[PDB]
Amino acid sequence: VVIDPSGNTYYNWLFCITLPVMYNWTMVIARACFDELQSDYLEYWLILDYVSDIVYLIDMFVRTRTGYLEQGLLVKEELKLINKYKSNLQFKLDVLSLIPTDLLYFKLGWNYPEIRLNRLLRFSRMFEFFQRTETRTNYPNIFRISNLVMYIVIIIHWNACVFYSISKAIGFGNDTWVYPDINDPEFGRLARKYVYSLYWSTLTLTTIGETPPPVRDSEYVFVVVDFLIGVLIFATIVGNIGSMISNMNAARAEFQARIDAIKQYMHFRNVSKDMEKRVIKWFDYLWTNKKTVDEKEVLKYLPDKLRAEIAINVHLDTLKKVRIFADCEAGLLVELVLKLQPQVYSPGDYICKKGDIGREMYIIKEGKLAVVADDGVTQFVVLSDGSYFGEISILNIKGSKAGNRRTANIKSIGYSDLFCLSKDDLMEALTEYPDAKTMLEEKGKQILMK
Amino acid sequence: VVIDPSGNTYYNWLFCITLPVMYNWTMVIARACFDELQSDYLEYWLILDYVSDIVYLIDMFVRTRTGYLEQGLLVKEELKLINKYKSNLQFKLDVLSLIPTDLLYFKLGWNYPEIRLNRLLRFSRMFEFFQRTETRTNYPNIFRISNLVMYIVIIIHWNACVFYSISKAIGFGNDTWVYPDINDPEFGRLARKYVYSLYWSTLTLTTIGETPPPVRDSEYVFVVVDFLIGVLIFATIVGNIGSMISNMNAARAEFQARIDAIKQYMHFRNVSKDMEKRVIKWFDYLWTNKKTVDEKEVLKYLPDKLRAEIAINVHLDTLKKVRIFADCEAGLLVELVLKLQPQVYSPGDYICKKGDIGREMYIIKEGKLAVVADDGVTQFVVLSDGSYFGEISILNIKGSKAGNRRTANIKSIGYSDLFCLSKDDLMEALTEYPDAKTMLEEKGKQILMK
Amino acid sequence: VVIDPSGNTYYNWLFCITLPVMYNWTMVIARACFDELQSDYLEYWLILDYVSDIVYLIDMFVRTRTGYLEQGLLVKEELKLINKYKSNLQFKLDVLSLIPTDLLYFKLGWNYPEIRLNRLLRFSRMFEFFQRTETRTNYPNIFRISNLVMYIVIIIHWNACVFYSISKAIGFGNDTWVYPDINDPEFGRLARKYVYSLYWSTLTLTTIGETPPPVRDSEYVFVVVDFLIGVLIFATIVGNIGSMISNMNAARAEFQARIDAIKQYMHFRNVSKDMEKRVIKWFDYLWTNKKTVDEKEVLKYLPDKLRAEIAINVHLDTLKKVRIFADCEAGLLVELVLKLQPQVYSPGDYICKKGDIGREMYIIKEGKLAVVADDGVTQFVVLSDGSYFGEISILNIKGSKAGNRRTANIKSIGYSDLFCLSKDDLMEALTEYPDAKTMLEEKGKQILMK
Amino acid sequence: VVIDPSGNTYYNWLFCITLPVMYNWTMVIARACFDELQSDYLEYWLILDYVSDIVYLIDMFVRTRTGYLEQGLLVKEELKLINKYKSNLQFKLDVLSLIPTDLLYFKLGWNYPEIRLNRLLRFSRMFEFFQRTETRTNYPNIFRISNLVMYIVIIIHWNACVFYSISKAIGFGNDTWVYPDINDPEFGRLARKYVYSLYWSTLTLTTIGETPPPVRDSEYVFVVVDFLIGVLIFATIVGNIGSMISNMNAARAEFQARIDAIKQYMHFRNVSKDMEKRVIKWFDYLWTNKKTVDEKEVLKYLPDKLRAEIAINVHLDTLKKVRIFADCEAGLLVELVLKLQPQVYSPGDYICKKGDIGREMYIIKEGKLAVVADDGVTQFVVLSDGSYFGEISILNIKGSKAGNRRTANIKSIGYSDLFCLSKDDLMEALTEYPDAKTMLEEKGKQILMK
Ligand SMILES: CC(C)CCC[C@@H](C)[C@H]1CC[C@H]2[C@@H]3CC=C4C[C@@H](O)CC[C@]4(C)[C@H]3CC[C@]12C
Ligand SMILES: [K+]
Ligand SMILES: [K+]
Ligand SMILES: [K+]
Repeated sequence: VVIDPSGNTYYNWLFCITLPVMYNWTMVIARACFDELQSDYLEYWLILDYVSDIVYLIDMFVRTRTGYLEQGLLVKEELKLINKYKSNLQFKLDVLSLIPTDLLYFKLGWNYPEIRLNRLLRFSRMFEFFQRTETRTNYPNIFRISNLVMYIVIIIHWNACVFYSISKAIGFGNDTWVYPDINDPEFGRLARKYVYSLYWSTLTLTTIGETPPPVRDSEYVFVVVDFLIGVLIFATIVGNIGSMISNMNAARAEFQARIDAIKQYMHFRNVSKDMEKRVIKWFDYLWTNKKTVDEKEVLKYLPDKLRAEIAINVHLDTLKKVRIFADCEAGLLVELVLKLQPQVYSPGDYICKKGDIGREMYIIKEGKLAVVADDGVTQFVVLSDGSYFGEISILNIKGSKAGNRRTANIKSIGYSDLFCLSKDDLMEALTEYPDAKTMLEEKGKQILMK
Repeated sequence: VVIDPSGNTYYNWLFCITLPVMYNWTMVIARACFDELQSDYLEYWLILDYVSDIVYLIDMFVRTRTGYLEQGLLVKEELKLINKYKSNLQFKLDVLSLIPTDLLYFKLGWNYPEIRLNRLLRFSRMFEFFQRTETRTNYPNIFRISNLVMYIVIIIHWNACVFYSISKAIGFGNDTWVYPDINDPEFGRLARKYVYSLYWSTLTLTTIGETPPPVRDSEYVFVVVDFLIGVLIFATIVGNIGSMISNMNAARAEFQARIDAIKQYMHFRNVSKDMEKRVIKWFDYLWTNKKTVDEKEVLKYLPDKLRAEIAINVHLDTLKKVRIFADCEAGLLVELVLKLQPQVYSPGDYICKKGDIGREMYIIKEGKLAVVADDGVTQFVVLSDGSYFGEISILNIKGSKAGNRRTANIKSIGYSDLFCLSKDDLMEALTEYPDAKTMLEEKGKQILMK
Repeated sequence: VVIDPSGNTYYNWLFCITLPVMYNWTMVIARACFDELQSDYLEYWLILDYVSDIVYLIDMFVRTRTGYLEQGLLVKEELKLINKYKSNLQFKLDVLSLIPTDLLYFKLGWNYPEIRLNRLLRFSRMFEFFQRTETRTNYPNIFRISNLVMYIVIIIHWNACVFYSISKAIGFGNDTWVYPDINDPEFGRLARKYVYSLYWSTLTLTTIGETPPPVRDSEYVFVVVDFLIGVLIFATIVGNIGSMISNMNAARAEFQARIDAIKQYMHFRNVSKDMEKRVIKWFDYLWTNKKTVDEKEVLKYLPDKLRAEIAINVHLDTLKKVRIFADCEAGLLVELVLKLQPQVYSPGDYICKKGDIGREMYIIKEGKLAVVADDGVTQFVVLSDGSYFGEISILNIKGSKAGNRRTANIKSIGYSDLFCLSKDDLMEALTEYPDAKTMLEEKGKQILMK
Repeated sequence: VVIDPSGNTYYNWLFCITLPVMYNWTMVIARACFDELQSDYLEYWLILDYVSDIVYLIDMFVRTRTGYLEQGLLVKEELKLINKYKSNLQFKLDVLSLIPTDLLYFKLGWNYPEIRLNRLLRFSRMFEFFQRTETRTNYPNIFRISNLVMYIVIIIHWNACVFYSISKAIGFGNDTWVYPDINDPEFGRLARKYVYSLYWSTLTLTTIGETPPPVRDSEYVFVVVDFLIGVLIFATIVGNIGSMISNMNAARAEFQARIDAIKQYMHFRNVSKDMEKRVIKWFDYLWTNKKTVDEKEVLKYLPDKLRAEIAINVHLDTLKKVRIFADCEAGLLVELVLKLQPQVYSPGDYICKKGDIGREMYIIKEGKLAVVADDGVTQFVVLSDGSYFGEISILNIKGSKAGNRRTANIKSIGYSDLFCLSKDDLMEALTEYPDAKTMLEEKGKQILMK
């Protein structure tokens, strides 16, 4: 049995192992620096530390059971999985993180949880869980902000622990900069110790600076270094949030850039204000209805097989419904589906006029066309989605009375979204299906002579 | 009767409903936290709250009357509109926002406007009005900054209300951090209460921090959380403004990148300093005159129908004015208009020399050409906009005495902006208009034999 | 006589008129707010104000003499220039800025230079000078930073003047927030007044906040508004500098993105480490020698005429030096120059091997090729820049003994930078020059039969 | 002997010369401003200054020995190298930086190391070492952050030195703003002097501002200027880090933009949820396995020679293994290798079905294909990497019984990564190898008639 590293079980385990990694990264330093926190809840700390070590062991076992992909297949041989694990640097990191340093609790004493700092070497699982969540969630930016806030709170917490440890080393209350005397009823309280240390660290790492100024040299050095770290942290927060904001409205920026370029062209080329407003309305329609992306330039990112599967799933039924293509083989229908070109029209747009060159066949997807008269108001027929026209105009039919010309005025009652099959496209598709070509042309001949 | 959600009436209603949504989002919390604000203007608050509730009801009715687009047409059947509304989550939000919680004024008392916090669930209308304004205004960046400032002021106001409520819960003046005693003549005044709370909130959310430091633990916790919120707010302000600044000068950045790439090529390829200055002057002209965008790569964003309409509206009159195309059918003229290629020239640029291969026909749009002699200074004719030349050089005329060669020196008197119709383009256009082809070639023959 | 708005005279005048616009924008408010500054140097202020008004008059005259571009030519008819000026909004702004408000000095007194605030309506000239400098200087980013600093200093100066005016209106020293008593020997000094106001404004607009806190309500309101303005100013500074930094290393970012994509391909496709290092060295060479931009994709931004002029100026001499093209007409040589394809090679790269298909002709630009033996170390000939080979392999010569195959091993002694003329390119170029084709092929025949 | 300016020796020397440049840039100002630092370690300062001057001399000699690239070859003539050095501005800068100003130690005294400020003119070597490291290291962003921190620490150090010099000029302790009296036991200590000056400079340049406010005017001016410098420094830090963060996740941003565009297309085109999940899984696979970049659009950045070398090194062995191409000449095999098109498939994807048009030949690279029956579960053969099929379907073999159709159902057992050689590609490749074409077709005939 092997875990697919792209499945849900692997992600759930990433969460499960991120829990003790976060617990260690937040609490080992907190118990190392705030001695009362370590010595007053030592029973809970023992339980939680050894549950975390058990979960680390289970993480190593899982990492022996996680199949990597070789020759496009998931490797599921225990020998190969264990070999790829042990050969990896992650195995060394996991072994180091699992090295029993709690045995120093007998020599050093119960006031040294620093020994469990090796548990921090499982950071890879936590970072991997975050990376996987970011590529998995429906809210990538909400999670991105949550992850940024988590990093910032952990850095501020670590810096608070460092401030309290520096105050302890210098001596609580020995000068006005360090944390005050812990023999005071108010500032000797563990909640106060941690919360004032966190307040100090937030003041310093967010470059507010409303803390008692340093007294001693080491304090000046540490406060300088910590102000610089805080400047870098603030710059990183701003950089991350600004990169996220850029990516959030990069689509709108690109769309508005296209709009502005076309406005510039139109105003420069003295396009009439009527057509200028028609173009502005068209782009408003595109943005409002989430059709700003070009179908061709969007499907180009897919592979040929997956793009063909998409095209089939979208077009094959309506293309079979066409009468000429009703009884042609499947490979030809796929070759034709791959050659449909989307043509979107506005309300009142004429798809065809009587006398236009008919070189293309149109299929209606999500639209309503009106066969109208020369006056352009009288609707003979209303062609809805799934319907089509011009299927004879794309056939080379020997002896055609009326050809190469549209005999109807096809108008868009609004936002028709047609899909077009040109004559050259049909010929290129038929170049490998000659019996299909002759059968199609004979069927069109039967249609005409009717 | 149905409202077009892309028209002016819908946008005006978005403003009308954004007014009470903003009123609620700003004033419900302010009256909940500053008790004197609620109890001293309770008559105005009742009037405004119930006008807001009436506008919320009208918003729900409007949302039953707002037509969505189906099959490219605006749905205007009351059954379908009401069904799409009630099925939407927005309907649930509107019902929750309209749930009468003012009835708690009888149980809780007049000092609990918190009950109207459900009115904040109409935020969707306000956000939609902002989104629509951004895509509608001539000043997207001015409105973007105004909207950012509005969000920031509302967040600072909410945080001021939270600070005052925390001071109230802890006790006004009980320590030096909370808002002072409200029994003081100066700090017991409602204007002072709100303005000092707003000052505190601005100091905290903008990471200035010149406030009295926390005394109690909860105050330390809240000040840490509020400093972190303020860091995130500042990072968001910077990210939004920097994204806006990037988008504002992204066109200039792209243009300067092209300029620098061409400068790099020229300096590397040892292009003569004369031509190097000619290229620099050309790009200065492009930028100064708002022609930096490539016409082809700009019109590629349009649909084929709208691009054809643009091309017609720009070129069809000058193309009809041509003598050979004077009496050819309209479909051919559109097919030709779609094949004109813009060619811009600099002052003194030769479009043609005597002996150059004449394979292209030129139409002058916004320019002045000079038919000059071999010396290149004597102007025979001055060809202005609308004029053309080379229309015979694009015809395959059987038995042509002088062909394939230009017989004139056509020079640009400056920034001519020609539109070119090549011979291959005319042939590809005529491939579907054979009688047009034979008539064009016979007309060119009559022109030559003249 | 008419000024070219793209020439040096117009830019020099932009500087000349920006001087009084900057003087007004900085000094009118300073004299309005700091009364001793206005009343102690009133003689210098009169001289400077009226020199500024004279320069504003000369600016209006210049703007009547500035030719706009119509039909690609510079309009230089005084009637048309004056009409385009007076019809413009800039003319209204200039008239308003020149409205004599100094006449109020008789009614209001010498302590009211606020009357000259209309002179600030010439801001367009200053902004235009900055916009022109940015597109003109060799140091766009240095000037960009200087312009940002100028804007920031002017905003801080204006805010300092506003702080001093608010202190004056409330009363100097009436509370601890306003500017102190100006009857003090130290704080009553004009240098102190301005420099402390500027210090206050810098503390507030840069969100440092180390100022005496507000006492009164209006002071709280103003300090809140000024902190928010300062947050927006800081965000704008960061946005501008970050946009500038992005544009500064966008070329390196794009290049490194290409490098990383190719590294990803190579590592994935298991490209041998030898070729992997060859590719890395090639990209290091490209970046180190400023050849990262693709010649084709760089020249595509030029117009056809200017791209042809570049190609001629780069290639025409070496292409004439070729023996087959020695006596062919100029249009054909230009058509061929436009078809040379750059081919860059690395040291030791073989351009041709004995037996390779010879379909292309090579011209050496900035390189050294070695005709070597089959062993590949013995150099028969060393082909330098300007030299060429393969000119027969691109000719269709009837009855060729040895054709379609390279008879030499051409090796690159390092970074050869060849330009290639394929056979298909020569045929496409000759399709319009048939006598050139027959003469070229007969010349190649004479070469072969020799 | 000449140093390659792109080799390891040149980079090592860049480090060696950056050491004394950094030493000068950090210590000359520190000794100039902190007089006890200069006068208490004067022996170490003499040793280090003259070691730095020796290294500057060696840098000038190295710069005479650094070969530039001319005609693609490394210039290694001492005359030309020395000429290009002395003609350069860098030679003038090096001479100025080496001008003996230590001779002023006899006139000015040992308390004036300012004389060595000319040594700062070697900044070019330091900046060049940084630029070279950035384009050389495996950790460009880590080094980028380190270099930013180095610049910031040097600016803060310089500003600390400036603050101490201003305090000295005004007088230590003369007011509450300057550095206090240096006759105090605590603040007269050199460690305290420097560390408090550095603390002051960090407070000021990071816009924290928790320093004693200015007393005198010059102090107000300097503090304003230094706050503005610090605002610019913070904006530059944020801009650099945000540009780095943008470039770090620009690949993920582009990939997610493609994903979102395809999601938009699919949801709009009503693609079935099955295929929608198939596309999402495909993109997850692409990102997880570092194959997000399109092979064609990635290799387009390479030159033709290097792209051909890559293609050969990747494909030539498997292409030779093909039976029809087993004994064809090498130029044809390279022409064919350059025409392989990557086709990646998903588990269960059918590469071919019985009856599909066989126009393409497939080679398996990193995959496993299964020849299956019409039911699609029974595997006849399992085709692994290196294997191929369809090599007859790409040959025009006179008199072929079964052609143009696939006779097998080829299925992907998962992530097959095939490389395709179409029939048109083979024909275009054979157009220059006619004997290869006839031999290939006769070999295919022998295969068929077998
Ligand atoms: C990094 C952040 C998010 C995690 C902070 C964890 C630690 C350091 C903090 C947060 C919760 C805090 C606890 C909150 C409440 C109490 C109860 C109090 O009567 C004694 C201390 C004690 C138990 C605190 C000790 C410090 C503490 C455990
Ligand atoms: K600050
Ligand atoms: K502060
Ligand atoms: K501050």
